[PDB]
Amino acid sequence: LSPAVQTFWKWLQEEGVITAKTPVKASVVTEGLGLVALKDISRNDVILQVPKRLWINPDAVAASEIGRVCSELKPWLSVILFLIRERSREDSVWKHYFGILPQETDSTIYWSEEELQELQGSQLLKTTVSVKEYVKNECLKLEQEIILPNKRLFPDPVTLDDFFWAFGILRSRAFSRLNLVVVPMADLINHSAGVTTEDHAYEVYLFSLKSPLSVKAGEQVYIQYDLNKSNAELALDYGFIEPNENRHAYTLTLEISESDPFFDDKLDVAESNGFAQTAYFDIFYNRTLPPGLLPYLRLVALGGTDAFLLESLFRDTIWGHLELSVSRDNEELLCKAVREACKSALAGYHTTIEQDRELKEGNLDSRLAIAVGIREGEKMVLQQIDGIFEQKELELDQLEYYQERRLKDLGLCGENGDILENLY
Ligand SMILES: C[S@@+](CC[C@H](N)C(=O)[O-])C[C@H]1O[C@@H](n2cnc3c(N)ncnc32)[C@H](O)[C@@H]1O
Repeated sequence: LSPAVQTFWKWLQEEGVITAKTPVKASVVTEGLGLVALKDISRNDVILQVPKRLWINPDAVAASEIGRVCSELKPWLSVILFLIRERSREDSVWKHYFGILPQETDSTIYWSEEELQELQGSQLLKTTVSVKEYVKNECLKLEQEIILPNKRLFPDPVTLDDFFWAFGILRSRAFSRLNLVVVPMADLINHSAGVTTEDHAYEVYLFSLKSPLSVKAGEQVYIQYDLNKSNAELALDYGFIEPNENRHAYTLTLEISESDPFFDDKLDVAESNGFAQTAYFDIFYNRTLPPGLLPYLRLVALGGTDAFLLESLFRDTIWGHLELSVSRDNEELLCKAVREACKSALAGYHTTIEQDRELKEGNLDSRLAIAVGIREGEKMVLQQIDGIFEQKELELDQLEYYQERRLKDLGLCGENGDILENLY
């Protein structure tokens, strides 16, 4: 199989973790290293368990030499350091484990500059940059506020690579369904679209991993890393994406600009209804628009004419009105805004959707494959969004705005009330 692997398997045997009782062995798979069943495994059948003596979470670090200095650092920042540190120490408990970890994955955080060019204009790139940058800054501070000031605790130098490595290890290996825990044995299980349950991680302590599917002997055991992540999200978190178009999403960022002459009132309406000065709306392919997006768009586009809706008089129905549409100029404005944003965004890519689809038809490198897939999907969402609002522009007169809704109760054709009035 492999040196480090064979050595790693041994290490788990003597640690009492794995035994000749476990129905699975390590194997080289297209997804790297994975867990191949040694015998017909059944649904919900536990395949392996690990002693909390082997975790690597905010509970292992704090109980370590650097626990004191990291006591004030965010949980992840704390674990990254612990990971890097334990990596160096040629005696650490995670010696053989670290020997197995990949130097890299296909997460966009490791992509070269050429590789990233393949994501030109893509939201995924904007996001990966932000995340890389932010992690960078955050990690430098830890070098000058904890790494250097404590040269006793952090011997060997800590390169920016070491950071991204550890950060990567967190994003693609840590289990969040329980925090951030790392489990040497259950770190090898891979992801599959075949698993549609997402009920595997569980501890009795002891981390117990149960196979959500019946895997016949020889086959690989899988799990569902997350039924809710977009492809953009899997691309950055792990090094892969799915062909499932239902994973393509594009998030829109709305906000009530402070320069808005009705900023104070608008923000008041937004917060009274669960929305901040800045709100993010994730838009998934083939899914209906997220609730609140339209009403918020209408709020953003409001305008002097319909500003009367911001008066204390409607501070109990204003949101309902926002949901039912304000006025034609309001709707026309917001549609114009969204449509221009889509066109502008779409124009930011360096390939046409046809080109991407043709590319997908050949053999693509894992990273190029991710870029192509991601960018095509984003374009599908950008175009679907734009299509939705294009239609809306056409139906711009089918909506019954505020003024109309207000007169839908005049009772012009009632009784000859004057008769009754002249009766006193
Ligand atoms: C939790 S680790 C899995 C263990 C990994 N296979 C190894 O060799 O150690 C997750 C990483 O494995 C790979 N992986 C897992 N599921 C995959 C899939 N369905 N397709 C491609 N790569 C996958 C990715 O690089 C991902 O970031």
